[PDB]
Amino acid sequence: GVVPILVELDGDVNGHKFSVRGEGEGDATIGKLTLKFICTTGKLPVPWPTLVTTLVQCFSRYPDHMKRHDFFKSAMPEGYVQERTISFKDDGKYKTRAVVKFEGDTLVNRIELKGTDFKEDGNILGHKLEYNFNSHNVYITADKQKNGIKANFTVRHNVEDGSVQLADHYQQNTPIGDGPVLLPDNHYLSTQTVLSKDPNEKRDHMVLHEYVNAAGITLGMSKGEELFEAAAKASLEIEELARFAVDEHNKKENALLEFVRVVKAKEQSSVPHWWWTTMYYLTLEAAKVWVKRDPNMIFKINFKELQEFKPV
Repeated sequence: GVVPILVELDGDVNGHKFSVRGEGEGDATIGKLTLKFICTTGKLPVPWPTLVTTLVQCFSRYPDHMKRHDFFKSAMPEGYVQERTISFKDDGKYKTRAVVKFEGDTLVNRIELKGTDFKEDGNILGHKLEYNFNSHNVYITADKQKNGIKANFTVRHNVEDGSVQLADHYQQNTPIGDGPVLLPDNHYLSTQTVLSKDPNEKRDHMVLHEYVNAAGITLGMSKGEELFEAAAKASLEIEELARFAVDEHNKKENALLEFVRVVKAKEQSSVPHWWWTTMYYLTLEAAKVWVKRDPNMIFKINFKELQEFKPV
């Protein structure tokens, strides 16, 4: 299923501040991500490829015989904290801390990044890295002591003079909630990424497609999957309930509109869950919706009703 993604990063590399916003979606069933990033401070002072790993491994595809070992999904929806030290060889270091968690039906990744000891005319600050990406194996191991995992891999950045700039990654993931989380046996994530450009986009940006697959545990020996499939079914449902709200302010108070996209969603009320009754709050591309629900199948809607519709 398709689950929307929001990324937000604030970075400081050798005094150069910057911020990045990213929007897109992921499908954990196939392990596919499509993300477009915008540098919201104008000119990005570092090569876009250096931020790829920092800018949601919960969308990795774990085969059925490995769902036992998917820590990332098990820590949802409370989320986890992802900290990394990216040591660029013969150059500076990145230190990152991220909060990956759900907000409504949206998976959010908010990062702070600080870079130090970078050479002003190196591969990074000198902008000598090619706009491409390689495939790597993210070697994951359990960290029972901190109820999480550590990860280790080395990213290869192709530079224009033919050489290769190495970036050693030291990763730590710690859950935010206190409930149980799956602690995996040693395995790795197979990652492939391609970086491209939106020809219609004027801002400094990066378009990103990547496929992630878990492997390393041979066939011979889920809460997380059901949550992501539900968040996708939820997102698919906010679309209808927004596509329904448009269709019902046409015939209600004479107009003619069709919706462009869905933007921002909020369930509300102290109304219990066993009421099978919820009040959504939408904000649309030109509305409150009350919904009754078959308890036998949660995402089947027996009755819907528009109650307001005023695009601000």
